[PDB]
Amino acid sequence: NHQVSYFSLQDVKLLSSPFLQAQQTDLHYILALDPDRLSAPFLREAGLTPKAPSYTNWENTGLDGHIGGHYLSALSMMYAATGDTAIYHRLNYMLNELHRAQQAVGTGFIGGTPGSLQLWKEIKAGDIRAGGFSLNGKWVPLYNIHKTYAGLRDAYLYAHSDLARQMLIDLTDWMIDITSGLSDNQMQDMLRSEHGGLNETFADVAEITGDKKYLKLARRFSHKVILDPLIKNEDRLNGMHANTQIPKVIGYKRVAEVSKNDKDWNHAAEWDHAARFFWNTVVNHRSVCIGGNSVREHFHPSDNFTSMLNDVQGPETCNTYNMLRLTKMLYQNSGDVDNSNKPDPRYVDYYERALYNHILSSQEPDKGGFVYFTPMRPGHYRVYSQPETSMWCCVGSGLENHTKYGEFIYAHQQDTLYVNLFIPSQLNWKEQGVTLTQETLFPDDEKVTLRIDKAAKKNLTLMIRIPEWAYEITINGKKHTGASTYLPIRRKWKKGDMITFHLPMKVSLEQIPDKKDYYAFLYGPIVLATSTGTENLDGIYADDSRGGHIAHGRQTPLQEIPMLIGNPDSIRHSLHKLSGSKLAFSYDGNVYPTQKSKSLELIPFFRLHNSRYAVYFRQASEEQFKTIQEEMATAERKATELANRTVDLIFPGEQQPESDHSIQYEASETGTHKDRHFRRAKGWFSYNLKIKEEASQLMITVRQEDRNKAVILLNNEKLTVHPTVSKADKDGFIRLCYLLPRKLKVGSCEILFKPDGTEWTSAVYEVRLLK
Amino acid sequence: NHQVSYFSLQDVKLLSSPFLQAQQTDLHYILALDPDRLSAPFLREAGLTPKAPSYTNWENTGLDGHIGGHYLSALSMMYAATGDTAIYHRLNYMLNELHRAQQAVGTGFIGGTPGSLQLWKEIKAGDIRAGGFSLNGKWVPLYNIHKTYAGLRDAYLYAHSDLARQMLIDLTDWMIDITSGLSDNQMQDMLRSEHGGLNETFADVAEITGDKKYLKLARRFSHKVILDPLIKNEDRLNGMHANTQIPKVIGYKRVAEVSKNDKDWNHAAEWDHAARFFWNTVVNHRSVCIGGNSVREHFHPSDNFTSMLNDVQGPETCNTYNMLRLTKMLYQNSGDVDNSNKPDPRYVDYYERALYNHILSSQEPDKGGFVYFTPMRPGHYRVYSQPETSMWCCVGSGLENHTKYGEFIYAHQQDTLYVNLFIPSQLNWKEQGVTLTQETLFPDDEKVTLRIDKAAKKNLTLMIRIPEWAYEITINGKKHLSDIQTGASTYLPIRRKWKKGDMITFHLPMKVSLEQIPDKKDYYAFLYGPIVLATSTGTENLDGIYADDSRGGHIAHGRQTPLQEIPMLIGNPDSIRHSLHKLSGSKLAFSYDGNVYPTQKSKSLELIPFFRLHNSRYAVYFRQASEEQFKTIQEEMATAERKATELANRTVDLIFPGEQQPESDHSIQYEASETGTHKDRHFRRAKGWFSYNLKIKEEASQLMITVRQEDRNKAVILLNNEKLTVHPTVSKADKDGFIRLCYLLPRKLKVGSCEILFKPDGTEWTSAVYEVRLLK
Ligand SMILES: *[C@@H]1[C@@H](N)[C@@H](CO)[C@H](O)[C@H]1O
Ligand SMILES: OC[C@H]1[C@H](O)[C@@H](O)[C@H]2N[C@@H]12
Ligand SMILES: [Zn+2]
Ligand SMILES: [Zn+2]
Repeated sequence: NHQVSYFSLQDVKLLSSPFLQAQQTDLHYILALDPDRLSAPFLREAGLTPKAPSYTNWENTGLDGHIGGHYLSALSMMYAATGDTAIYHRLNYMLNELHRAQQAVGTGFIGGTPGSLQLWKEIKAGDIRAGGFSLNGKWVPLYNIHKTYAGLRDAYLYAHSDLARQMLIDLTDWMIDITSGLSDNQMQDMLRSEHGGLNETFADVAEITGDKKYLKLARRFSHKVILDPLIKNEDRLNGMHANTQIPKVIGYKRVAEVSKNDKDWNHAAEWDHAARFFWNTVVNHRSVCIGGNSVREHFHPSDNFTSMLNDVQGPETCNTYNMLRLTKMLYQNSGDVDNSNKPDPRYVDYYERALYNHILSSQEPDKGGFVYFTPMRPGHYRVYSQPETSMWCCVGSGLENHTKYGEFIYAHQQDTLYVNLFIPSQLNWKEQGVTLTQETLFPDDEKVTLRIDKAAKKNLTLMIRIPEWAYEITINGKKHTGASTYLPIRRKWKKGDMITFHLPMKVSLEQIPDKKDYYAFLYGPIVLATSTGTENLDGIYADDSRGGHIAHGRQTPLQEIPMLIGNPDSIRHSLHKLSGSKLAFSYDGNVYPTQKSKSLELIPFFRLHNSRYAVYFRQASEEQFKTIQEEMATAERKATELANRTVDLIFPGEQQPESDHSIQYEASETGTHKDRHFRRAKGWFSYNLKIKEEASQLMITVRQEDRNKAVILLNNEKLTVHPTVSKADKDGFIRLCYLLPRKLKVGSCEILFKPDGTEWTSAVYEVRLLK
Repeated sequence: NHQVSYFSLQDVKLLSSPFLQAQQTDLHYILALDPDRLSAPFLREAGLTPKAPSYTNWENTGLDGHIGGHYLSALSMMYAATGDTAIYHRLNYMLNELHRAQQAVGTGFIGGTPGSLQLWKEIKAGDIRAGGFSLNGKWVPLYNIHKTYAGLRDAYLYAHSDLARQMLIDLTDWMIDITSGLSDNQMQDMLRSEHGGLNETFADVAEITGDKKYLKLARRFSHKVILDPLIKNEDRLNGMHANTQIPKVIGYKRVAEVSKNDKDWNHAAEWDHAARFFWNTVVNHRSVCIGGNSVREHFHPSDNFTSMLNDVQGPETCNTYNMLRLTKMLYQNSGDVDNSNKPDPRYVDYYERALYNHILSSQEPDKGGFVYFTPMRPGHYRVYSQPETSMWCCVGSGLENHTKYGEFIYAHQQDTLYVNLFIPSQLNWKEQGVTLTQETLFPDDEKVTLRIDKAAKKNLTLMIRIPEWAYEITINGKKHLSDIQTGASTYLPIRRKWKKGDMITFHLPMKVSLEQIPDKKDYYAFLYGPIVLATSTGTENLDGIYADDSRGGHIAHGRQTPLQEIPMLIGNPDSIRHSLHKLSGSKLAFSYDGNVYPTQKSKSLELIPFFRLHNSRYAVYFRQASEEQFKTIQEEMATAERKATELANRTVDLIFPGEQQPESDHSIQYEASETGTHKDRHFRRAKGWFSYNLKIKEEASQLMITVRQEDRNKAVILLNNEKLTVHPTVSKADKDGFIRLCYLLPRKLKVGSCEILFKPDGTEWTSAVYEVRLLK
């Protein structure tokens, strides 16, 4: 049939490696969560009495119920991988509690969003008030319920719960009823609010049941404004919130898989193609070396990574989790597209890069804790979640990440096995009566062995992946380019057979994709990093506060971080492998400033924890050293000085900064000009500024040619002091700097913008509070 | 300072090669033109008495003066390359005649457009009536005068005429005065009419004079509706006339070069970036293997090359000429963008591909004659211009093309020479006291030798381009292996104290590749190294292969061959690729020794370089099929494609409303009319009326009009003012909603001309008409 299939997690057992460690640490974190707290939002909205308070953080500020969704997925997948009894009891319990909630309402509805029944009543009637991250005064409710749809799906598919299947079908039938009276225009209006991968889950329900009404529902939930450009090979992603988009694209691809033999619809190949193009543009133009994307959750321009190297909010972990889910889908049928009937190993090159360097790095391996933002800025650190405090999106996906490292190691195609990832594992290839063990100390050693533990004397082809970054193969003791490919080995495999091969690894120096003067060291597919200090690791284990996912500690000026001096080729050659069982390197070349520790020590980024770090280093030629150092010593130092005086910061029109500052508005809009986001209002808009130290100054950014004006109120007191207008920057933005008449005291403070004798407010692009 | 510079044409002498042949053939064609005929439009509009009638064709049907513009450029550049005295005398004469015209009016105006003074008076006052290809009833006058601006610039920069400089400044100052009373809105409205690269030329005048007012004028003449998407990495080019857009983008890039140190404007990198993105999208998504783009002069969708493989109007030559000018600009500062101080050789990969396969193929090498359209349809031919008859845009650019093959062979950067094209040449590198000779029989042999003929004992780096499609070199007998640095295109540095008598030998390994049509339909062309190969498929019905002066004589109107009669490659692409084998002899020649249908009874299919294939029908792209799918593919081609060919071979005349050249060729008139696109097809309609003259070479029985089915607006049809009242036979609607109305005429239209006029039939608009076809 040529169909490539994936193994279930039951049939791929992880052996001793960093991936098994990560699985076991995640198991401990999953088991630390209290199911009564995660179920509490659901019971409340069903009119039942909760057994415990919900979690705080996002679980009581509008996204109540989203972690419960992920919890079902993570439980279900971890159960499939491990067979853990404690997990089993938790999953059974959680499913039954949500079942009680579903019975109490009796329509199929399950949800945690505060005032859910009121919300979905409004929507069914055609009262749809959508913003980018809001629907009828609620925080991304469609995104929220998607995690339940996905959770119940996963409980059926991975854990074999018939109860979950029935719960999922009732919940999907419920949404058919909610949307039965809405036009396509109304649907697409509603889908302007972030809605996760609802279209994926509804396509999943179509495959599970075999009923095309769910496939009709999936297409109605496919957001057209994103899809239509991607069909025509157009990247319009600049300025967009990135994690919003990737689950839609997963969705479009899934609709195409499940619609492959629908006679009444002929748009499958188009939707498939659109997803392939999306993957192409994000991976090859918008991704850093660790495999992630986005800055402050948003796609910056692909010709300008300045913000990637300057902002502490580097790639979000959810985005990579989702990019890997998309990768898995695209690889599966990649042979059908090019008509080779052979899947494309370049998808695996990316899978490996992102899994080893971003997913594996995003969990603290001993204590546990999940990362939201991984700064690519040289010399900052990343913040970890804690079980009871942190209810972020990146916790949710974090719980899922480490359950399923077995999922992409192999793939099967009739009589053919693809050996894709070099991860110690035992495979049960039941369809050919084969058991197989892969052993390797990779990435700390080059050798891989594949032992046939059991076989039924049938002719089978092992397709061994030969990566870009890597041909002698020893079969049964018998000894026997430059492109992602596969080496076929066909034998009547019997018990005791042994395939030995080596993966040659080299140092590369990989430039930031827009070709600015920044480079990271890699060894094979492993991103290396240096530890730059352990000072001011503020909130490294997060509390439950809004914005506790961000690394808010002191910003170090870039001139204090090691800068690589010379030509890239000699820089690359000056990194030297140290001896020992683990990957470790020293950079022994020209550096600025002087290194007191003699030389720079680099290790795999996935092992660098509880520390500030550089992955990308600033580079400078000897010719350009003077002017580069002047820029870093003056302009960059002052920008760091500004950040270290900053007490609070809001980016209007960016959903999480606004959500974190308790955005309220009346008759308001958001948008983009010159790659910066803004909000404005005909009515008003407001935030709560959170003030850890006393503040002397407020600093508002507008465009100079915007002739609309704004009154500013601070706790209802009108600010009448005249701003110090700065010179307009290249793109037409000016800062208004207001010396406040009294200091804002430690605590909270409302800032409100309403129009000053014009229709709109000024479009505000930044709100910053300074000492 | 690590800036890359180009050599002047005076310092790069072409040696014996196909490029020198092409230069010398173009010289003969340039000298065949009568300067009194080319100057006649200019003298007329100045109120002077011409010494001869203007040329016919486009020189008396609205674009009068456009070839005179190009003539100045071609003369100037050919003078620089050759030092030919006859060229010098022609240029001097032409400049003086246009100077007399400029003096007679005395405002700075020089132009050939009929009623020029009246036109520019209207425009200065703010009476602007712009269409896509018209301004105040005149055919692309801004495009026309651009050729004069460019011609005078070239006479200064290449030939060192101070008179041309002064004429250029007066003409630019004249346009400052014309546009001094117009708002930005009015400018941008006027720029909806095709205007060539006026913004480029005005930026050129800014650099020549050093006065920023010309740079301000250049930005005012930059069309924003095209620029603004390109700044944001958005390709919206589908449906657009392609040669209209590329000179604007050249313009935007040139404004960025000349604005590099302007403190009062900070948009240079944006405009530079927009041009780089444009180059990227056209080359990597919209270009065929010969390096060209467009079908019927327009950008089709990049996921659908069906029209590229069906239509006799393949890539236009002007587009590649212009793409190569943009390439040269982008390569020059490419090292500054990535801050490597090393220019990007992938620009050269394209330059080579387009130069060898499109530009070099577009001139008949012995007789002369320039090509307008190069069909990628399997089994058609291309039409050549003739000196006295053909005044097309592609003649104008054609005259320029072959003057300047010396321009991109090398580049220099202080102590570094880039050896980019493998073209026999003698280089005068005055800046390092070096004379150098490149000798090679490439593409017919792999060996290149570089001889140092003169040097001043300085350490200098020769950067030898190593193309994608291609490491042992030899300096003075001694062989020197270096590591194969990458599969990708790169430069090999060789640094010595070069002295007289030194010799660098290297080889360029060439392989057969099989390049698929970019949308991945089952069509492939053979290449050997960067050379596109082709097979000759016959010499039947080469109608108008040397064009007369008629409207539409640029198109290859001969009988279309059914695709089933053309060789189809049978088997998997890998085996197809391996089955092409090099024949012996000094010249590139191949036989395809694999499976072909229809079958070859006598000899294998013979493939040669497309640039040597002339006076013949050809295939570059072949249809491909597996052995499993062979039967059903042949059955499909024997019905549907055959019938489409049968229709075309019955066709006596054809018009595509809303496409500028078909309409212009059929004498478009209208009142209260609009054009536009639906489902990738162009249309015109009117509240007043619109009309054409149908040209009828043989007697015609039938008229066939295409509309959308759901358009409820209707049209009366008049043929020479007699109303056509016969009922059309309505065809079934195709997939995109289009129906053909087929009218059996009551009498045959006789051989000659005939007006067709559409006015509304009891509705506000006419029906939107997408095709008008006259059949026997
Ligand atoms: C040919 C010619 N008609 C010119 C002006 O309209 C166009 O640019 C080219 O396509
Ligand atoms: O809005 C819900 C999620 C979003 O997908 C991600 O970027 C983070 N903001 C949360
Ligand atoms: Zn997240
Ligand atoms: Zn042309």
